[PDB]
Amino acid sequence: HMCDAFVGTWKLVSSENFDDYMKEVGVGFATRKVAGMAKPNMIISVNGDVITIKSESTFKNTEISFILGQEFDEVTADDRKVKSTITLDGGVLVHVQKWDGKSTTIKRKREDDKLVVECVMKGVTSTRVYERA
Ligand SMILES: C=CC[C@]1(C(C)C)C(=O)NC(=O)N(Cc2ccc(OC)cc2)C1=O
Repeated sequence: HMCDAFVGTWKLVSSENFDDYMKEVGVGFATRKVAGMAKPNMIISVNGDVITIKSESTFKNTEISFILGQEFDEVTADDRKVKSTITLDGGVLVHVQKWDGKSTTIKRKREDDKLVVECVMKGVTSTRVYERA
């Protein structure tokens, strides 16, 4: 019953400062424009110890499967090759991505009927709000 309140199919309903987050990450102009238009669905499931997070959009479809605390390699939607570790910290999924001596952290938390995604690169935060599909 690890992550029960996260499981399901979620749709993006609002975003703030995502262009600036992507700039801070190093995403180029054309990818920022197309990625910024997307309205992804996030599909989260659990089977034993394995959590799967899929994102489906008109930009890119991605999927990661992982065990909490256990590093894995990830190719991100913007085509970075990163090493990722996801943990549960006080009920928040905390996803750290490392590449090229850089780091970004993505936090996913349940707040009311929303799943709130906070993405941080250095001093820049973007907040993306999802609702059940
Ligand atoms: C539904 C997924 C969740 C999440 C979130 C940002 C981590 C999101 O809400 N929206 C997305 O587009 N992506 C994809 C993404 C990630 C990084 C990019 O450039 C740095 C560009 C596009 C995601 O991975």
